[PDB]
Amino acid sequence: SWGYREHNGPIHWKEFFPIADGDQQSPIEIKTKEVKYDSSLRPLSIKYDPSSAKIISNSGHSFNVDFDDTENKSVLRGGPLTGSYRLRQVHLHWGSADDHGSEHIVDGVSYAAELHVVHWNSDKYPSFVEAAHEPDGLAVLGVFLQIGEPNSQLQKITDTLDSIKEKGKQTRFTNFDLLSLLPPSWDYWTYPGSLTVPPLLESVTWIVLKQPINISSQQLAKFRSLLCTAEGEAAAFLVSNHRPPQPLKGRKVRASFH
Ligand SMILES: CCCSc1c(F)c(F)c(S(N)(=O)=O)c(F)c1F
Repeated sequence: SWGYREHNGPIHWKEFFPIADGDQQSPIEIKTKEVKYDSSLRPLSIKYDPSSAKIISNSGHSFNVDFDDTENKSVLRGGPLTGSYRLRQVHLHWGSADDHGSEHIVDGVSYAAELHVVHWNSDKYPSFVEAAHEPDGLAVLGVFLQIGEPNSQLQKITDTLDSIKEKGKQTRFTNFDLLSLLPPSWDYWTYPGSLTVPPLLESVTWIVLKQPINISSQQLAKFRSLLCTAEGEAAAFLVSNHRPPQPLKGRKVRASFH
């Protein structure tokens, strides 16, 4: 099955998910001189209820914090979006060194990690599953992490990691103030793209925040101790789980700021 090791990692994904070589794949190199300022873009309109988070789990490919998406308590609107996108999922990508962990890369700068916040269009689709298959279905907010001061909200997550070391393990996790985790500036770039993991669907409006948030090197390194293997199977660690940048193929990357 797909992963990030030699035999199953990103260069091999196309073997099983041919859309891996499609025309709207993510992540991308963000080249600031090539981005177009677009005054029609709106500020982000962000509403995240800390009681929405319910469960943290090891998928084998990241941790996922799962939110109750029963109704519209936590929604992202504005930015480049038409309509309201409901909070589903948060997860993180990193690498084996603090030097190079993010998925989007900004004029050659890879950050230590990248947080993705996944939302779905409940104004047009009845469920996350239906939305994940359509071009306007998903919106993912990307937030870079750089090494700096320990992050008190991320410490809540690192504290759970011992309990979800094995693939498939979950534990209850709530009261996660996602809104306060975001950087002080919400200026962003946006472009049409895809999920960065299989099935790689071209369903995502990406919103990548320019300003990183910090994490300590100690906190970040606790993520690499997750296993990508389930209880009772040869142990292998999830030391790195970022996909390389993909060709832009004529897509417009827009900035909400100049
Ligand atoms: C139909 C499957 C969707 S679950 C999922 C996702 F929706 C993402 F956007 C991402 S991401 N990295 O594109 O934001 C992700 F990693 C996921 F696991």
